[PDB]
Amino acid sequence: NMFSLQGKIALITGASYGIGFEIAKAYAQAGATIVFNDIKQELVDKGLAAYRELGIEAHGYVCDVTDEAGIQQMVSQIEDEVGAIDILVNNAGIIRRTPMLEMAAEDFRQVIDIDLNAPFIVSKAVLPSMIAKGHGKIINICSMMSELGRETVSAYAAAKGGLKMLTKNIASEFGEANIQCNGIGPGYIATPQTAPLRERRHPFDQFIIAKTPAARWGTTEDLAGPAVFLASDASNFVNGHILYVDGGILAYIGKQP
Amino acid sequence: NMFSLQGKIALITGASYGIGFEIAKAYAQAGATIVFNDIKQELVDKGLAAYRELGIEAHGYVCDVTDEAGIQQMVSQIEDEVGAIDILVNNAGIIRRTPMLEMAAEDFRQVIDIDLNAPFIVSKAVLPSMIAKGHGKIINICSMMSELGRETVSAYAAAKGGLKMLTKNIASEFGEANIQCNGIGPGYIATPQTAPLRERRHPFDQFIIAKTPAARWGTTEDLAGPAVFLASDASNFVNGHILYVDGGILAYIGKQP
Amino acid sequence: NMFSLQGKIALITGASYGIGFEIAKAYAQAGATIVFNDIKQELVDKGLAAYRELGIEAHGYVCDVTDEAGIQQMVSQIEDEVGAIDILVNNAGIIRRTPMLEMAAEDFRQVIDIDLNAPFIVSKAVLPSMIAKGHGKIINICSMMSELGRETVSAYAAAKGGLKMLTKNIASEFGEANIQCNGIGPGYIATPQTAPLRERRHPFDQFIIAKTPAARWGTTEDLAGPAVFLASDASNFVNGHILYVDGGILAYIGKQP
Amino acid sequence: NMFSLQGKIALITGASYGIGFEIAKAYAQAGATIVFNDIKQELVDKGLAAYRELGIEAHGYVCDVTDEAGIQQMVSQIEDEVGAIDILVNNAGIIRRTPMLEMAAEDFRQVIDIDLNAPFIVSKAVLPSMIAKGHGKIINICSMMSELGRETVSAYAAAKGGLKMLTKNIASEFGEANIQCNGIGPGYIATPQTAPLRERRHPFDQFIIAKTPAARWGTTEDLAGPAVFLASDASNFVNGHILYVDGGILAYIGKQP
Repeated sequence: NMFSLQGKIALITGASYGIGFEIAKAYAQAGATIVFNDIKQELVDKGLAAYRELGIEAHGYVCDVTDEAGIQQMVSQIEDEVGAIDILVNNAGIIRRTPMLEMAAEDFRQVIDIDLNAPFIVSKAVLPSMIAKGHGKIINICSMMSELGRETVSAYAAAKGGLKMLTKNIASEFGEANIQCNGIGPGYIATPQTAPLRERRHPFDQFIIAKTPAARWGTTEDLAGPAVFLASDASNFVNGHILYVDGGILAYIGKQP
Repeated sequence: NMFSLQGKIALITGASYGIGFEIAKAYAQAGATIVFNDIKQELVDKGLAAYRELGIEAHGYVCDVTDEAGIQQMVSQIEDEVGAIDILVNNAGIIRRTPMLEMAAEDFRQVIDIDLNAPFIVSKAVLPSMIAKGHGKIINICSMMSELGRETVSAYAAAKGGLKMLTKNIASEFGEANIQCNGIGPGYIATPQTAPLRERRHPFDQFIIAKTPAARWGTTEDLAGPAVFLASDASNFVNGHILYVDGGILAYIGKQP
Repeated sequence: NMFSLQGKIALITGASYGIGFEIAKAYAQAGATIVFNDIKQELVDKGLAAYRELGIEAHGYVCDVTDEAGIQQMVSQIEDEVGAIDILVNNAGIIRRTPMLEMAAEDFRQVIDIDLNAPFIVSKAVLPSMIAKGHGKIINICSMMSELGRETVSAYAAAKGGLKMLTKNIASEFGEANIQCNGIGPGYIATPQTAPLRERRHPFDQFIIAKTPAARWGTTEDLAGPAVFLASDASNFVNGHILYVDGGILAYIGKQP
Repeated sequence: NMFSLQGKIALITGASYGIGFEIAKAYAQAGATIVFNDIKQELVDKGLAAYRELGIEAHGYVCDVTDEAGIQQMVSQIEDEVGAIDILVNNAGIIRRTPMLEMAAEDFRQVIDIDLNAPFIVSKAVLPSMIAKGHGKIINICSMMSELGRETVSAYAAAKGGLKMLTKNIASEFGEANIQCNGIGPGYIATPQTAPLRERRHPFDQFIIAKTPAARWGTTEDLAGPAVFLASDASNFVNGHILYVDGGILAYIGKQP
């Protein structure tokens, strides 16, 4: 009922694989029509194949999220071919891990441009049709780094701190037009790329368990409920809110000896 | 599916009427078995009648939430008659509006005892069985006053600020036993008791609209999705988190002239 | 100049020893007249002797901070003997470390009463004269536990979370009368009572260093500047603010392997 | 004593006029040697003249804060001519007020580049010498918009939200080298540019008073104490902290009718 996404169209940026692709799966299972983009045709093609393998009829487009003219054209095409976008998930992103004193300004700027400026560009592009149709959701994928810092991730933390405030600002500016803009802030989600950090007692695995009241890594399934919730009519009075999905990390001082 | 409360038993304290009764309705619609208490039989009886009128078979008990011995006995009885409690919503509360310099220490203490100490008492009472059965949810009804102050509500703000940290602490301490403890923080919810403040352009109504990006008062239905979400298996990696349901108030500096 | 406390009278509750006594030293060095209380004459007497040994002419009174009638009488006596109180530091407190399921409600309530209700009582008692004289400062000693939870400190975290909101509320309610109410939130301060936790590489010492960007325990001298700052005319537009003095703990995700 | 800046060199970016120039005045009065930059010689020249008129011997350089190569050269020159920089205040900034749907991506990007990327560039440039000499302060001028959103200031809020996390990250990454990186977050500071908004009862003036417990606009003098505090040895264990100087705005739900 209120948690259903039946009839709704969702654009999840960068959802050819990874967390975005998993959110798309959940959205599809909730009844949503799936639209996504990536920066090259090869990724879009492989993504579409992967969606087909799961029985999901997705719609994939090649576009750089930092390219405003391109994104505007993409949204127009989506409107022609699928329909007006009800839900935007700004998921596309990069991370760099570089000691700040060693990080080239060009690289800092790139992280900011993809992770902060691009969500503005894509939000701006989808908003007119959301406003016109009378309801819209914009969900920004934030981070623990929207709240806490760490050596080597200065650009990423700056971007994610910014993305948190862009969320609150979009909520503020467009709330009156029945737009709800919120964040999802994943904790440590176990993915194949970090499998060596969990090989059997691993120091890093221990660090994560000790930081986490839930005493485990998160999963992509852990993000499905929170993501569908924020995309659904069940959260229509949740606005400008960052929903952290972290097993309690941000609530806990940590497991001490 | 993941948002279903089928088979789950929920204790909502003070749910003979008001916001708690509305949360119970939503929980019942989601499949939950409803249990509640209030401080006198007259309220419990009327509450049960109201639940019956809606086709809800609730279970009502007379207990003061500040009475630990009583609450322990109540929980034991609920276990006998209904089953082990899967979900606790600490909803029972009072508000006093008194200028701080005019507030008797006894009255400040009463607000704290009902709104802060009692949620500890009831949480403590339900936790052993949640831990033993392998999953539990504790949802504390917080407030805008968990974050922001106002003249005349010093005791209430102190209590709700405390309740926010009790939430984070329970999450921290019991997370490893698969307990998720979270908060719901309603904004301004329109109820019959504040109907005169919305009579037609009303100054107070204008103050609320100007503070709120959504440009409206909240409803009890606005709380149903957030409450079911936090009670459900869909939020199993959300822990120690206060979910504000306020149309964006806490995100917004306000509508200026 | 603006950081001077010359001519100002400061009441620091519980300052017969410990962090409060160290704050009093700093205040004395900044020019303040020192007033304090404790619950028994023996502590007040020893405190006064310790102040005299440092060349500080303090004024000590026997009063339980939870005893409103007593505190009202104490404040009246201070006004007679020293002058109207310009600065209140709510420092008196207890900590209990008890697993929540093992904590008697009486003990939870005691922590709340001393650490949360009493700062209200003492604030209420000093405010009329601050308002009448045209300026006042109230500084509440908060904690990392005003933000983060941990196993065994549920009552303390609830109290300190509450104290943070009492701070914001007093700021809100009395700001217009030129009262500034703010918090100081110490991190891990090294004191003789925790000397065994730093004996030489100690696991706990390592846990603290790893949590702290500054890579050290805090000192009481670390709190002197922040405390004098908030007591001084240099912070007259800082209000409702918790100033954390923690070497960066609350800003940092932690040192990972 | 601990609040003194005697012997210390402070770079305040953009301090040819405005809030930065006022912070520089306070720093000079506290004993600091003043260094500043601006983007054109005309501003640097006029700034230096204004400093001379007050008896302050400042050192002015022409540099764009977004120009990394230029900033690196400027810092090297400052080291030659004045000495190693002890304190950096990232003050240079712009604000644009544009409805988000009407804001060109180039303009959004410019706000981000000056207000977020540039503080990274300048921080990076001063850090090696701070680390080598054994102590440094970096103070980032944040905003109410580091926490709250408003229509028309999406780029500015995104930048200031980012700047808050850059602060916490620098604190995290460089804390161990005795760098303290903190924020100052001014509220509504009355400046000549907003004089029409205070002409006599003005609607906007009323909006500000109603939002502010202190019941007044802030002044630049209100920022002097907080700024000197964070630049001084009195705040050596304050790190990763945003010090809001707002008369209580962020603590208060607002004055209701």
